[PDB]
Amino acid sequence: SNLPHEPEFEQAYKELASTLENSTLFQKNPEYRKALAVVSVPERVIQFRVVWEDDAGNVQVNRGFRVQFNSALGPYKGGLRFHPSVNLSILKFLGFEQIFKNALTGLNMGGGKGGSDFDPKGKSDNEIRRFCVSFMTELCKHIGADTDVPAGDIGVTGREVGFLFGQYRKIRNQWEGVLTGKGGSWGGSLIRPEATGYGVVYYVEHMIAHATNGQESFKGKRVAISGSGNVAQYAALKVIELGGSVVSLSDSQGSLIINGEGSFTPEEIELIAQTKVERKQLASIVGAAPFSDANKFKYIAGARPWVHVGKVDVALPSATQNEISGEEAQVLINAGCKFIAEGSNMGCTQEAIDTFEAHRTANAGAAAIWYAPGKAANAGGVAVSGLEMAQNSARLSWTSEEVDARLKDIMRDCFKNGLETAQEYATPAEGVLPSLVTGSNIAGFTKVAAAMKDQGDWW
Amino acid sequence: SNLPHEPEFEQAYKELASTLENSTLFQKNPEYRKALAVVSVPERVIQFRVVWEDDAGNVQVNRGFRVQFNSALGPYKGGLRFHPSVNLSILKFLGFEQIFKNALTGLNMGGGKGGSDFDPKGKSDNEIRRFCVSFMTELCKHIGADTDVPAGDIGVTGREVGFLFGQYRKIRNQWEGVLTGKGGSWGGSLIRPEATGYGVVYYVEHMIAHATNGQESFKGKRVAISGSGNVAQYAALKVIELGGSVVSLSDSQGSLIINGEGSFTPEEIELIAQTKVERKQLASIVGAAPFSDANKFKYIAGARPWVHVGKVDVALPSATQNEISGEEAQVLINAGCKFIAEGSNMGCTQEAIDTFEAHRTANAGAAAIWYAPGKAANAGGVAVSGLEMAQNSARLSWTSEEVDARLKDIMRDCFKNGLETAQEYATPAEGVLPSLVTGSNIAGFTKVAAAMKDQGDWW
Amino acid sequence: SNLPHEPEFEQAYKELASTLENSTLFQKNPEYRKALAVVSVPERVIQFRVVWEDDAGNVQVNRGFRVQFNSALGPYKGGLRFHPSVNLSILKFLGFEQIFKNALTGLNMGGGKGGSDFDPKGKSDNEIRRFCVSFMTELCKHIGADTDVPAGDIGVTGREVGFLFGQYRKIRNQWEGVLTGKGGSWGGSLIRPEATGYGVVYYVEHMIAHATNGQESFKGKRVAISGSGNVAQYAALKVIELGGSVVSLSDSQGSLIINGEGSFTPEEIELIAQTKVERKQLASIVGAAPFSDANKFKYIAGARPWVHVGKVDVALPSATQNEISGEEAQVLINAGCKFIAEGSNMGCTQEAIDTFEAHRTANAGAAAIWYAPGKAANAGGVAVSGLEMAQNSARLSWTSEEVDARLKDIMRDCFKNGLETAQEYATPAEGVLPSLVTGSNIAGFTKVAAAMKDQGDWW
Ligand SMILES: NC(=O)c1ccc[n+]([C@@H]2O[C@H](COP(=O)([O-])OP(=O)(O)OC[C@H]3O[C@@H](n4cnc5c(N)ncnc54)[C@H](OP(=O)(O)O)[C@@H]3O)[C@@H](O)[C@H]2O)c1
Ligand SMILES: NC(=O)c1ccc[n+]([C@@H]2O[C@H](COP(=O)([O-])OP(=O)(O)OC[C@H]3O[C@@H](n4cnc5c(N)ncnc54)[C@H](OP(=O)(O)O)[C@@H]3O)[C@@H](O)[C@H]2O)c1
Ligand SMILES: NC(=O)c1ccc[n+]([C@@H]2O[C@H](COP(=O)([O-])OP(=O)(O)OC[C@H]3O[C@@H](n4cnc5c(N)ncnc54)[C@H](OP(=O)(O)O)[C@@H]3O)[C@@H](O)[C@H]2O)c1
Ligand SMILES: *OC(*)(*)(*)(=O)[C][C](*)C(*)(*)(=[N])[C@](*)([O])=O*
Ligand SMILES: *OC(*)(*)(*)(=O)[C][C](*)C(*)(*)(=[N])[C@](*)([O])=O*
Ligand SMILES: *OC(*)(*)(*)(=O)[C][C](*)C(*)(*)(=[N])[C@](*)([O])=O*
Repeated sequence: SNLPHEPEFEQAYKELASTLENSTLFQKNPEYRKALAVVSVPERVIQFRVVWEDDAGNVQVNRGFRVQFNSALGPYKGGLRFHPSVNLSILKFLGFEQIFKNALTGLNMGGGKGGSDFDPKGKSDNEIRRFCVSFMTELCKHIGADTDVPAGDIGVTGREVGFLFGQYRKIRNQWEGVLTGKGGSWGGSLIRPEATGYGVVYYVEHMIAHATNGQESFKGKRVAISGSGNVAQYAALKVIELGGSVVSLSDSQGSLIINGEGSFTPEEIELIAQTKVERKQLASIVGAAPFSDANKFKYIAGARPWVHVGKVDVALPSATQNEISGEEAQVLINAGCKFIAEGSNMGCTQEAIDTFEAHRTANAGAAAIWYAPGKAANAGGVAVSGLEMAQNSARLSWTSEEVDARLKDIMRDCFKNGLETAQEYATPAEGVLPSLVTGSNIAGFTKVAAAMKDQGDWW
Repeated sequence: SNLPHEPEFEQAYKELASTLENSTLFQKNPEYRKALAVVSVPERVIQFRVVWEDDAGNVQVNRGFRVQFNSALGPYKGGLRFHPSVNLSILKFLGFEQIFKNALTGLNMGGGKGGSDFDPKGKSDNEIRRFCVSFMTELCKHIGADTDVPAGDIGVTGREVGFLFGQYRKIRNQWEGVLTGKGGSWGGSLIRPEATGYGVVYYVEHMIAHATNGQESFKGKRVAISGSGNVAQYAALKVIELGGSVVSLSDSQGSLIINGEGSFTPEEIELIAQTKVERKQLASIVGAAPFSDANKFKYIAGARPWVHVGKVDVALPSATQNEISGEEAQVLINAGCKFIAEGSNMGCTQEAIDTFEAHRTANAGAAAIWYAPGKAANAGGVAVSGLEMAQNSARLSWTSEEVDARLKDIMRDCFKNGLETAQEYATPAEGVLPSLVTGSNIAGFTKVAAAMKDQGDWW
Repeated sequence: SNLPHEPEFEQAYKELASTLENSTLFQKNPEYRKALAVVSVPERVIQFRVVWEDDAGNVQVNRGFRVQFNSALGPYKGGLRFHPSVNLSILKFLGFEQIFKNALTGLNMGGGKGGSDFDPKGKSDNEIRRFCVSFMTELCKHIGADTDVPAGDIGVTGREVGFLFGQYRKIRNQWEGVLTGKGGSWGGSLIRPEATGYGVVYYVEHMIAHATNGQESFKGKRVAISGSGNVAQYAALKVIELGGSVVSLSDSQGSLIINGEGSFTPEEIELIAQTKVERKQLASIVGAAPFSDANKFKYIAGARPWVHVGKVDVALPSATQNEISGEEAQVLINAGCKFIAEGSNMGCTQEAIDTFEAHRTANAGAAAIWYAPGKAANAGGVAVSGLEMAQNSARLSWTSEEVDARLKDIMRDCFKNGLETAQEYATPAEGVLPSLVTGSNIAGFTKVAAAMKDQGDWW
């Protein structure tokens, strides 16, 4: 062996493995232990130097990656992250999670992830273009519409997807669904920008309906969100549409919180969206209207929103991994939070998860805080990417209503699958909510493990 | 020339050619003689050594084949056979037949067939895995989703399809519809397991309705089936569903016959299915319940079912080529059999066909035994494979009801095409049933010949 | 950034960088600092899961790697290591070193390295075969005669090269010089087995001639060697041929030392070679003749040879990285050792190198211990691999005398280049031997950096 330390990956692996062990899965199918050992080593990883030219004519060097984790269920599928933290450990945690998330969508998509330690912050659009051109010059050897289909993630938006697609088409001389999150006129899907955030909210609608026996909904609930990028923006918009209140957003430098009762409006979210297109911080817009209104908004530098929002009903971490600590989880519980779903991949620390799950086991019915893992709740994005692939393969574009209806059905089925799987393999005490994390993990893992066995990846 | 003796291929060719000559086709289009000469030489054949390792560590050698017969109408399409009889002659008869069968489906599929003289009987699942891995290591150079799309046949089930698909994906680094008969979670189609047997029964429903002017159906009819694999199992299930009685199944070692009035049940077929998954003989299950009940079941070693079932209304040979002799055909006629359709490819000997066709010409209307050739009646399997290809290209999965409805429409159109083509080119005496073998052959051949001419394969 | 800890790679990088800084190179060409930053990030790295079947039928999982570090001077070139220590850090140190080593040969070869954490010890030949088959099934996508040409290294012999070549030819359907160290009848080169060890000794012949003004040679010198594989065996044979005494060999479990005056003989080396073919330890042969003769041989469990050989004139570490500690370096100096050359890649710890170099600076002429780095002294192996590539591209085989003559010329030129480059850029005090490590590093680095600039890798 002599294996390197990969803490993020180890964290994701340990949480999956623990939930599988804490169930009857390996009593019924002890041979799945072998499947777990095999699935946890990626099929392929490509790492590559990316040399690019800055606006001053200087040579810059970054590291590029694509983790092609598992392809039993379909071609490798998952986003690209451009963030200075990026390394193999991080991309492996993401790619591993992606395998099981993709399994929960019901579409034929394997799991992968890639990106670079290139930091889009402080770069010109021209610099981003030159970087994407160099990056894809190498990546295009390894991907393709029936091989590996990337998309965005942190630091990769429609702008970067465009520069990447352009360079792929130029070298490969094929116009195909090699990327998703593409633009409307060049093979994009309606609802793809909305999909992840909408899906998180759709999934939580099912959680609320089940836990409260149809008595409550998002109508009148206070929802704390973190991040202010793609997932946070559209989760906020859907909450607002359903009559809920969005009481926080955040970024890497601080939190922007609603002061008292009230909500972000669609118009305010659009202004924040335009700020983030320009790669600027929330801190840069709080000096002018409307965000300078200290009666509506409180900007807190260096803080996450969880301890500053007061009473809340729903928390949707939608920024990055490990953004809810164990302490923060306890404060959310103390604030009356009954629903927590990950928009962000591995948004909760392990301490947070353990806190939420202990609370669920100790508190009957609607009194419990119910935790839904990202692989279930944030699967709407990759699901709609699958639909974008389907549209590109049909050579036709579907309506917003058609894509959105399918997204709703996928999120419903994903919730049902996790709920019913937990009821079957990790049956809770009477009156206790089944574990959506355990259920989702078992449901995704078994589907992958069985397909791997069929295909001779293990025996 | 100096051509080798290929008896099976020569048989299939001669029967097609004879039916074309015994019609007005070459009076109207004498240039189609040229088309016949060209179509009868395969576009490409690949043969290859397959070295594989047995459970004792010993080197084993088998022969692999893929016959890519014709691609005018679409990429090459047809199954893989693993049986110790396999050779080029056999695979050419099958691939030749496949061209015209595929033409009758209305889908864009060319004709091919392949396989190996590897005998799955007596092998471990591990040995089957190692064999499929070695086999596909070579075959993957020659096939692909827009080139050649294999599937199962005798000795190749979903298990083997899985091992084959896995190895293809590993080498080719593409996840695509390169095989059909795939598993549910990795690009399979609902109704594909059922398709061939269901389709045979659907086709015969049309034969019964036409011959009897709507007065009879499968309800209350006695149906003798041979084989006990994929085609026989599902043909039996559909018969049962329509209110018919299944009075025989068989395998390579003997026949299992219903003793008197009665039928196999769905539960019994499932037990036989599980036996065949384990690659065991019917002889191995007649020593225990329910098949040890000598009042319901008679096991006859070394026999085909035809002379042992007594009176029957419908015969569906569903095992292998040349499994109804001339003598057996006469006994079926003497037993009151009025409908005979091939589930198996070239199930009837030429003597049998001649006997059935002479009887049709000598006996008006419903008094005739009506013979339907495999290229018409068993086309449901490859049709649903085409639909599996369509689903994989759409990147979506259809419902059981959707696939089954399309299968029903395809079988109806295939019957109508053969019936109407025979009425046009080989017009029977008044009151005489048109020849479905002649009609089907002309309809499939002309479609292929005309497409070949358009594409410059002949002029 | 967020880069992982890669100690071996960092060690190799730091030693190169330090020698470049401790010279006039960056005074003359400060722009080469940019070249250093670019060259130190590999062009491409492929990592992949390797699933293989053991003799009991169980699924085994190992990790495979190919580091394609630099291709300015030619296609990527360097060995494969199968050892349980293997990871990316180790393969990056090796691949980095390979760039500059290959530059010193005068042949068009870029730098790479690969392998697996698969441990050949305790495996059957059948298990090694199945592993090599699985390994190359993936690796063959990334390599080729004009792309990347691997070879052996620790744990990869002609046996493994054969299984690897066979699988490549099977999938890729090309017979070409994709590997070196091939067998005599299937594209191997005479002198390739000998090349690394012979070359180390040839290089040291030049060191001795220069330091002693032609007065001494290997004739009558005592030479301590470590390892007992390919490099150690043939270095020992060449020493013996030149009239030197070989006074030690070793393996991972202990050292086999000559007791007093005397030498290993060719016959004894052949017996050790046959033992190592069988993957057995030196410990397993000391219980029988000739190695049980305690008057000729002392086996010391758990020891390296350096402190146990007494007085020695030349040390040739030929096993593995970091196998001469700082303390061991001082004992060799105290034992009269005047020449130390690395057969093994990064054989000396940094402490050892610093000790040897301090001694050289403090002691005039022949009184100094003279250290030659592996990139200079062990380059004969990869040089003869280049010649094997040349022979395969010519489609002809050269004589032993032709290959050996070219190897001698390459080792002479490599020595001259390092010596003269050190005299130019790191001029020693009068009477002090120039630094072969500094000279070799500058000569290899500048050639690569300049070719990279020409090709637009940096500007
Ligand atoms: N996009 C998708 O379809 C999709 C699908 C499923 C899951 N996800 C997950 O959802 C999360 C958000 O992704 P996104 O697509 O919304 O990305 P995005 O548009 O780049 O937004 C990321 C947001 O999170 C913040 N953030 C990122 N890294 C951070 C760090 N290390 N510390 C603190 N804050 C950080 C950003 O702050 P700054 O504004 O300061 O840069 C920004 O507000 C990620 O975990 C992602 O993997 C995304
Ligand atoms: N599967 C398809 O979709 C498809 C489509 C169209 C036509 N067909 C045709 O349908 C027939 C049956 O195929 P299948 O898919 O059902 O195969 P299968 O599942 O392997 O079953 C074949 C059955 O036929 C018996 N059999 C095979 N070779 C024989 C021989 N040489 N002598 C006596 N009995 C033999 C087998 O006996 P044992 O059990 O003793 O092995 C078994 O009961 C074949 O002619 C095939 O080409 C198949
Ligand atoms: N082969 C080439 O052409 C070539 C060219 C240039 C440089 N090199 C370098 O030369 C050195 C030897 O390679 P080789 O081709 O001779 O390999 P080899 O035939 O496998 O022999 C390696 C020898 O070193 C010992 N060894 C390996 N790893 C060890 C460890 N971690 N600790 C202690 N002892 C260890 C082995 O002991 P066991 O017998 O106990 O296994 C064996 O005696 C390596 O540094 C290699 O990279 C090789
Ligand atoms: O492929 C995709 O659409 C990726 C979506 C995403 N960034 C995720 O699931 O983490
Ligand atoms: O391609 C297929 O689905 C083949 C079906 C079959 N075995 C046949 O038509 O003979
Ligand atoms: O490519 C080769 O011949 C590699 C030789 C070697 N193992 C080295 O230089 O480390």
